[PDB]
Amino acid sequence: WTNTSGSCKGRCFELQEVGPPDCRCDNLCKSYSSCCHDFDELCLKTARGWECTKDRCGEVRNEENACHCSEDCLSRGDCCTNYQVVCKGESHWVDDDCEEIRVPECPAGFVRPPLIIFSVDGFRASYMKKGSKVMPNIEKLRSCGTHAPYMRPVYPTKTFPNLYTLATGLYPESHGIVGNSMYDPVFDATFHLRGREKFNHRWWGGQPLWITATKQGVRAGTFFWSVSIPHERRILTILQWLSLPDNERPSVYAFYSEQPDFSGHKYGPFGPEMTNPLREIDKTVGQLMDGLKQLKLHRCVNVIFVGDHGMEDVTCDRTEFLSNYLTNVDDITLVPGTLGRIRPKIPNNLKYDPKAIIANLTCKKPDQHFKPYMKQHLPKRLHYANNRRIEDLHLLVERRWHVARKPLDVYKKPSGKCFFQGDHGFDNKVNSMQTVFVGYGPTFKYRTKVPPFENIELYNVMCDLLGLKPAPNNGTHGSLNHLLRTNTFRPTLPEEVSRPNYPGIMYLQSDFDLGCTCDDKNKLEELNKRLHTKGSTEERHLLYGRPAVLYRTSYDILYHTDFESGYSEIFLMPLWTSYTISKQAEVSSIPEHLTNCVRPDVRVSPGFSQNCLAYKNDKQMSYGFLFPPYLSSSPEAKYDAFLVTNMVPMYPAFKRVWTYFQRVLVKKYASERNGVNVISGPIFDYNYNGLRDIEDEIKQYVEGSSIPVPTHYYSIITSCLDFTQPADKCDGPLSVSSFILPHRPDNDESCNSSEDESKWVEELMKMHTARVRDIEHLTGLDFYRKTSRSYSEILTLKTYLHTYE
Ligand SMILES: *[C@@H]1O[C@H](CO)[C@@H](O[C@@H]2O[C@H](CO)[C@@H](O[C@@H]3O[C@H](CO[C@H]4O[C@H](CO)[C@@H](O)[C@H](O[C@H]5O[C@H](CO)[C@@H](O)[C@H](O)[C@@H]5O[C@H]5O[C@H](CO)[C@@H](O)[C@H](O)[C@@H]5O)[C@@H]4O)[C@@H](O)[C@H](O)[C@@H]3O)[C@H](O)[C@H]2NC(C)=O)[C@H](O)[C@H]1NC(C)=O
Ligand SMILES: C[C@H](NC(=O)CCc1nc2cccnc2n1Cc1ccc(OC(F)(F)F)cc1)c1ccc(Cl)cc1
Ligand SMILES: *[C@@H]1O[C@H](CO)[C@@H](O)[C@H](O)[C@H]1NC(C)=O
Ligand SMILES: [Ca+2]
Ligand SMILES: [K+]
Ligand code: NA
Ligand SMILES: [Zn+2]
Repeated sequence: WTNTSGSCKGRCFELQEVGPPDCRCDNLCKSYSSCCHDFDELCLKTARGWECTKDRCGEVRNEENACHCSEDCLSRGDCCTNYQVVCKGESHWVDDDCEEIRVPECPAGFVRPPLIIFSVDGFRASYMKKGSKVMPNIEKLRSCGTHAPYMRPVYPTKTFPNLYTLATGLYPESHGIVGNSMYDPVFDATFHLRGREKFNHRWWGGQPLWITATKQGVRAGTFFWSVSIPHERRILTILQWLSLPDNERPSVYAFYSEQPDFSGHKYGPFGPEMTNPLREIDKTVGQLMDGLKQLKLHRCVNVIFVGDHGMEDVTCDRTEFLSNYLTNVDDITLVPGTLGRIRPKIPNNLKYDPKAIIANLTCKKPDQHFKPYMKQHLPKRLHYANNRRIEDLHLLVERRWHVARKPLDVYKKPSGKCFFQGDHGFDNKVNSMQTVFVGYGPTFKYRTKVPPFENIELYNVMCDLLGLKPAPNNGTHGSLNHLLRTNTFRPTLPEEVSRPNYPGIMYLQSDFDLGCTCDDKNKLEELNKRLHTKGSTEERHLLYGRPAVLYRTSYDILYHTDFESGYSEIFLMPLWTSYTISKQAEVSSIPEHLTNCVRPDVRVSPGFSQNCLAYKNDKQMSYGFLFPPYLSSSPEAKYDAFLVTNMVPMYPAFKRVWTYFQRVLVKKYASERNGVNVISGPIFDYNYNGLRDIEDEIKQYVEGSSIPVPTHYYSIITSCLDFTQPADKCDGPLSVSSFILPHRPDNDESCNSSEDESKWVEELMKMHTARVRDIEHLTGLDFYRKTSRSYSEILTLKTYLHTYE
């Protein structure tokens, strides 16, 4: 029970926690119907709108007015944002020339520059191209401050997942807001954007910025705003909070608009009708900046302008129906649209067979506009599996399309058309899904463009801007130091945990009974007294230092003419294998006498080696090599590529992809990039958590052996950003692309796999692009430790994703 009979007079949008028995007058009281009786009539004052006019100047100080143009208002804190322009001859902020802000210029009493986040919903990156012509305030912020060409959202590219990611630095699988809708089988309950369930704290994991702030004694304004509070009132309320006394004023503030998402749904992202809503958002930015100017705060506050996701052309004419593939759509529930999630209509139904469902959904039409995945097979870059609220069966939908359960779910109007022309939610590397980031203020750089970056990285930066220590999150702290003039974070290299051994020859060829045969021999090699010493191997093949191993284990560094490896005695295969291929390198075949050749490695004991007998007994599993024999520098050097310590388990289906990569693509990359350095190796993630497995977690081994089966294989391909220098003699910034390829028994993912590999393997690889950082989590390795670049530059490099968009 609250006593509603109280008043909000001289209390509207107050901040304090007010508790029941007292009625409320804050941001969210409406949501709870717990407002004082006069809130609506008093705090939503709408009369005369939100701008002064020439005739209102001087103004008899009336209290029905939405905002004031009285002689005193700069005193009574209540001015319309344009009061000074219209009534005292000052200029709008946007008409003043950009001036660098080298240090905060703050009134007395301000101890740190405030942070104001201006978040916009569905603001696609390319809307910035509609520039000063339509959005001059925003264009001033963008060109005078620090901007990226775009910011990558998280998957699903919907609003709830993405705002909560912005707030927490976490992937949706970690913070728990994995869609705008979800079902939690432990709560036996469903979360929706509409209604009351969302207000329950049980859904919301992680630690969002306003809590991180509060726990560290830094006051936060409310980030949530009832839908009935108009945009202009949100701005005026921010401005009023900034005028509070020193012991009450917050340091962090957020504004949110539902636009231009709503117009984008209705008209599409390129509809001519999109102009007016963009103009309105710009107007609102200008109200803020004018209000900051009236307060003498426009050279004191750090302003972030950010979006949650983009928008794509999508109409009802472009819908696939599961009823065209499945015999009983009535027994399943589908979360539909720009993604699919399927579960039995009755939870834990024994009749539910996801294998038969996946089979009926797989490559049934030549232009099929979605693709089914078990969630553990989704591209790793999506980080969309490790949560009980994510259904096992997922549909990745093609851009511009929807998936629905059956035709009755689409409502084509008399028109022949639907009401909507725009949607989002698609794969986050899709271009139309990208959004915006601009930072302006004393802490941000002046007239600086920065590379595109992922929204998971912002939380650390907002923390930096506020003097806070971030809660553990998925950002890479220091990757965005290059956005800031100061308050940078000094990151420190993680400590290597296991140090390598450097074994020489400990064994005779006669010590080994691995069941392996090699029907040829390089007799010249046994006369090489320096065989397999470091020599120039490291200089040539390990260009940025050995990866540090950050977990406890036993491994060996192995040197060869063409490659270097870090060989695990625990997993019986390399953790990594590193080599450099010149622009002019020649590709060669595997001679007939060597096709089935595997050689024991006299540096590593029989007992730490694979055996060929296991592979001969595994009816499903074959093997491949991490350094490819195809790229051997000489016939002589080719024999090292057949070492048992270079061998890894591979399904025949995977070998189709891997041979094509090794024999064709690596050289292609070396031609185009003027040499490449490649690091390749295995990944084990049987529990799909994005993190390196411990041994207990590994669930498949080559029959009758302790040889573990990787869930994926990675490769990291580095060269000089300036391609006029060769990979091995690079003086400047680096260029990287990486992959985490799924290690599967079939190519059912690739609809065109019955064809030659030049028709499908590359399309597969582009889908499974990855960040170096993603591989680091999955392997417990740390790359690029010895370079001529700064550590902050390297962290940026490690968070880059090559998108092929
Ligand atoms: C992205 O960044 C995050 C944050 O660092 C990493 O996630 C962390 O991973 C570690 C290692 O697995 C986990 O540590 C374990 O913590 C538990 C105790 O966990 C409880 O307490 C912590 C701290 O107060 C809390 O954060 C946890 O939150 C989880 O559980 C909540 C339900 O209680 C839920 O609301 C919340 O959304 C979150 O669930 C997620 O994590 C759990 C596993 O904890 C997972 O099952 C689930 O599906 C979600 O993904 C929890 O109450 C100890 O007992 C263990 O020994 C171990 O220390 C952290 O808990 C986990 N933290 C969070 C917030 O997720 C990711 O690994 C990183 N991803 C990548 C790919 O780098
Ligand atoms: C209807 C009302 N909507 C709002 O408050 C709009 C702001 C908002 N919607 C969010 C949805 C999921 C997570 N957070 C949401 N927020 C707060 C918010 C979170 C992040 C944010 O961006 C950033 F972090 F400042 F960069 C800006 C605002 C609402 C009320 C209760 C709940 Cl549980 C969710 C939304
Ligand atoms: C798969 O499709 C076939 C018809 O092609 C059908 O007999 C079977 O019922 C379908 N199974 C499911 C689970 O939809
Ligand atoms: Ca794992
Ligand atoms: K076999
Ligand atoms: Na196929
Ligand atoms: Zn939307």
